Amino acid sequence: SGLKAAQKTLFPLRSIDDVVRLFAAELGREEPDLVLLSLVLGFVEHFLAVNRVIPTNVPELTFQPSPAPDPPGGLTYFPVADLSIIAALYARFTAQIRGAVDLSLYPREGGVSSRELVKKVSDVIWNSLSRSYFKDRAHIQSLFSFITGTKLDSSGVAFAVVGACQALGLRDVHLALSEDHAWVVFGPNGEQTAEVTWHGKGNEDRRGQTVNAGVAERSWLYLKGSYMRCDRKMEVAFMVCAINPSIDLHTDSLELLQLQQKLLWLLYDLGHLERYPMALGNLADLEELEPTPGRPDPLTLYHKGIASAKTYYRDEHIYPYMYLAGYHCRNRNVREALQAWADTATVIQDYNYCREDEEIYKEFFEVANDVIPNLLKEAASLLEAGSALQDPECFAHLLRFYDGICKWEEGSPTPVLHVGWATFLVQSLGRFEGQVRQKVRIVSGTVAGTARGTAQVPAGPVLTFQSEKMKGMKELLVATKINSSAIKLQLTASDYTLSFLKRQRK
Repeated sequence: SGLKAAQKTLFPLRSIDDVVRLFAAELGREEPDLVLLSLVLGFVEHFLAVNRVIPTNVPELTFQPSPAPDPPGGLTYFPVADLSIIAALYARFTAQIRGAVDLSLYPREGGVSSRELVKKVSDVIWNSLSRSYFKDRAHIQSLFSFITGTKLDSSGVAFAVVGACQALGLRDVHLALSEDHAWVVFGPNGEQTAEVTWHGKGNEDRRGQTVNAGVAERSWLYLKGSYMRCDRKMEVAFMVCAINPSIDLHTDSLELLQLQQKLLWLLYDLGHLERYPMALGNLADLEELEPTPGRPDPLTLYHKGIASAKTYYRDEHIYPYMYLAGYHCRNRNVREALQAWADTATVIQDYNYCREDEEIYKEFFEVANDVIPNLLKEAASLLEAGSALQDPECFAHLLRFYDGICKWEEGSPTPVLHVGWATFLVQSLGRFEGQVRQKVRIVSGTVAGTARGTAQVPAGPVLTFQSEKMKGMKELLVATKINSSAIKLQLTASDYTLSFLKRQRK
């Protein structure tokens, strides 16, 4: 088809504000052009982060200078996204897709695409790209990468399928997002799902399949069915969060940061981040790096993220709580950090650890074994050298945190806790004096619910464990003497109920 005239006249883009304008315009439509926006984002990220050296051998390429930030001062050069280049890339991508699929062969009765169609488009992309199989590569998430070097990362593939479908007028094909995976949803009620990309290694054979098995097995990868079903607006939010300001391991592009930041505020003001917890979290991190005059504080944004997850996703997301806890950790608010992690543990306790949940495992491991120990160790110095370590609450949160992780392990095909965890649990316990640890009351319930007629409640922060392991050692944890050996042992390792339920009834 080509670019509409209203689209061609937004170019050239000479600044961060110009890019923001392109997005505003596109966000103003019923069907914002995902291909055009991704190409632009990839193009700009390429010269700002991937290869910053101004090519003097290339004339068509121009660079718009503007004042750098002060006090540093100087000049910063922005890569001018020329219409001739962007339109070329846009035509190339559109050509590949349109020529590859014959919409004549596909009868879409109603505004609904068939699974065969989606798999066809999926296949077109899959056979076009080339993976960086042996090497982790950054900046290959955009369609700019796809159409230029052919490279595409995991989630980049999923996005490309949706962009491709839109380029064919498949208005019902949307991106599905978990916290570490992406697929496609389509059809009536947008209730059909198709895997289009890979996760981990040796799992390419999953493409084409439905997502049910993943949802059913309760892996974190599929969020127990509470994953994100995007619309066009959220898909724009996705590609914006997908911007990677990293130039190297320890260096970031200021403009990519500012661009991402301004773009997320645009999306916020329009109400498109309402159902996007990680995006809210992303914005908070940026507001923490470079606060913007007049905008809500990070703490407020993180809480919006958790609110979104609770409202729209049955409070089944982990990261929103992880983000908050990270903030409190970075500012030495121990009680707050501990509480947020406790909350995080509470959400994960109802999942089942699978080999493809490695990403969220790493995070928990790092919290229990690195971040918490250091925080507790730090607090110990503030004590003896003249407090969290003297508050039964914080010790309860700690216990609740481990309880959830233990609960997570139950019913999981793969063991979670090992020697590496036990060592630090023991060390973390000790950091609390028996006097404090004993003020916490561990106990099971005796009576369910409360009566009324007024309200009658049947009978130190009382605590109740959900996991087998944590209550199996309720006594040890509270003793004045930490039985290091015992704890480390426990921390690692029938229609009865039905027929019983009858006996209570008959």
